Amino acid sequence: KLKVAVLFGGSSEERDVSIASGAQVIQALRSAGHQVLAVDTASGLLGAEEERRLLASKVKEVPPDSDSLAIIRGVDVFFLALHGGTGEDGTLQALLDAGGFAYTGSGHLASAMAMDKDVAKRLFLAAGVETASWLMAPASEEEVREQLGFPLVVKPNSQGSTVGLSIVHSQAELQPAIELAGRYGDEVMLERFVAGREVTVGVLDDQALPVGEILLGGQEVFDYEHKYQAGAVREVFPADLPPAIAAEAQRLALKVHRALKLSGYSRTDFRLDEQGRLWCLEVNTLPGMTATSLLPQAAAAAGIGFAELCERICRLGIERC
Amino acid sequence: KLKVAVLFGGSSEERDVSIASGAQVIQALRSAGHQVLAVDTASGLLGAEEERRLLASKVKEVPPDSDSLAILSAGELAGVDVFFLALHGGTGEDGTLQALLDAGGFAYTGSGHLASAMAMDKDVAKRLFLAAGVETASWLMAPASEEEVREQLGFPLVVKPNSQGSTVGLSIVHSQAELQPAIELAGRYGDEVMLERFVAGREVTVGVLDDQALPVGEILLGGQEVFDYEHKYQAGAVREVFPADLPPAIAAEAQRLALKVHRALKLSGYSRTDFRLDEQGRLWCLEVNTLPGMTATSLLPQAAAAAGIGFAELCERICRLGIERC
Ligand SMILES: Nc1ncnc2c1ncn2[C@@H]1O[C@H](COP(=O)(O)OP(=O)(O)OP(=O)(O)O)[C@@H](O)[C@H]1O
Ligand SMILES: Nc1ncnc2c1ncn2[C@@H]1O[C@H](COP(=O)(O)OP(=O)(O)OP(=O)(O)O)[C@@H](O)[C@H]1O
Ligand SMILES: [Mg+2]
Ligand SMILES: [Mg+2]
Ligand SMILES: [Mg+2]
Ligand SMILES: [Mg+2]
Repeated sequence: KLKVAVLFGGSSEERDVSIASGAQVIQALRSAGHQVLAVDTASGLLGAEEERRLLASKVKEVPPDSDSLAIIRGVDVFFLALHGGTGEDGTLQALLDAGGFAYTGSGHLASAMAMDKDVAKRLFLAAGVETASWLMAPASEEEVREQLGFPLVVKPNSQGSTVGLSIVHSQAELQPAIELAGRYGDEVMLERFVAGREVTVGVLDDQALPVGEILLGGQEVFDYEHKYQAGAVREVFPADLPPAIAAEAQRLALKVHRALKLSGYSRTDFRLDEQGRLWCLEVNTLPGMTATSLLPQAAAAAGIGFAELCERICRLGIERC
Repeated sequence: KLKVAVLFGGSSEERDVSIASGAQVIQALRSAGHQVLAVDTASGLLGAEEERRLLASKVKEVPPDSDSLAILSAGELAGVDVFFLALHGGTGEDGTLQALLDAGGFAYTGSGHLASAMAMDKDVAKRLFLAAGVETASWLMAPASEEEVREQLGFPLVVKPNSQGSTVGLSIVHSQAELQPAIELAGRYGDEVMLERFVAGREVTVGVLDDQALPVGEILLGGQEVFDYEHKYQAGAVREVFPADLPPAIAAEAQRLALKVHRALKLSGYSRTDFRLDEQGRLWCLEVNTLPGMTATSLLPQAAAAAGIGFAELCERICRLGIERC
């Protein structure tokens, strides 16, 4: 049995998602007989009552934002149940490196690269993984019409949970979308919109897990509400895909994981067009672990229960560090 | 005037180079009237006496041995406007220290966490070079089989650590039998090892200061295959010519490519990009350095001087670019 500190919370716009991931991981690791310290990185160690309260606090319909978030802003292994910001972009990983601490997920370079959607997409192309055309703001509206056209997606280069993201259907929607994305980070991506199906591939310990599909119905994007509200969307693992397409999504996800030098586990997101082509959006080094999240379902479809998933992640981190 | 803490020394194999860079920066910023604190990151804050002692230490012909290397906000540092990072290699240059400073809310010089980590990873940097339209020699990462090496790289080839500086750990391999000993050597100096095609020809370098290229420099190697630790840091060991005696279109192309590299890796403040110019006139980008040497024999200060920028002014400008970024 291990002594695990589960770090969660943080000060990114994914703080509420992180609280929920942390609460599931804490409960699972305790159920497997480990000693677990619950650490909200915004405040410190929690006692049993505060910790029972956080296990009951479900993600809300909008992310923490504006003034509310501004106000907030012997262990064998640190389980990083953070998402976004310094917890995911390599900053915390470097700090733990410097202190000689073992932790879960990817190292500091890998985490920084995966968080920079632009850089990651250059690396996807270098690894033979197809990805949609993109520009970084500022781009003249002339350059946008010339290279991407509409519809397109505007998104922060380094968010999660669909924070700051808009579909832009015409020139008049473009500036407001860029302004919105710029409230959530310093770089902003404009990316060709890929119509089609929403697919995702988890990786654990350099093996692909069963592909999952998110059934969006009429929605163009998979948004914060549908990601985290129980029952909001049907998510199917293994996805109802032709075997060759599912195999190709798994092959591509492992190529991405290796190209970015990731460790432990990851989750890669794709859009699948009606012509059968997969377009890689991004990869996540600290994917969500909430009760609605995608990676636990991929693991369960592989025959890996949630406590075992958490334990295996811990051991992979110890082995790496 | 600024209050600057110059961080130097460290624990990488480039420690002696960093002591010399830090001594240069300290004296230059003092000439310009700033208040300068000298911090050896391996020990702590230095006094006037040990400044003279430690800082006068000269780079030797060989780097420190493994055994010797294995051997902020506090008091005086209150009110520091910027940390001038006079470190080279290791955690000082690979993004680790930059992330620590980010977490503490401190301003510092050079590039940020991601940019520094990428530029240090020679492999990743070269993938980005190609993505930006910057030519770079073919490479494999160890292990590579005899067939892979023979088919894709050929001999001679270069073996080097993926993340060193100062030509530490690097060998020219002339035949298959030399390959394993070179990989083992490079693996004493980091975790990944690159096998890169050898580019015969001339040795060229381009400094960048805040999104402008500086005059190109050439290092005249004589018969030597590579520019090594001894010849980098012993005064007058090689001639270094700024501006280089190159056809102007070749020098202009080297500057264009260096700026593309600097922008592609999201660097800030300054950098120095190294190229080999092959015998057919084509430039091959080796790497970019986010914390290039600043010693009295170093390349970046000479490129700045050729641009009309004295060393104290260069150091001040770097401080202000770091403060602006942070
Ligand atoms: N180019 C695109 N084409 C179509 N849909 C897109 C595109 N980019 C993003 N989306 C939609 O927006 C959602 C979020 O985008 P993306 O995965 O890039 O960002 P994220 O906020 O980092 O996601 P996560 O919550 O997985 O961290 C996607 O799941 C998809 O529904
Ligand atoms: N592929 C190559 N072909 C020819 N010479 C090479 C090649 N790679 C490296 N060299 C030689 O080795 C030297 C050091 O290589 P490189 O610049 O890649 O490493 P470094 O140790 O990071 O250097 P620096 O001291 O600039 O940090 C070069 O200046 C060059 O003389
Ligand atoms: Mg994401
Ligand atoms: Mg996603
Ligand atoms: Mg170098
Ligand atoms: Mg070099």
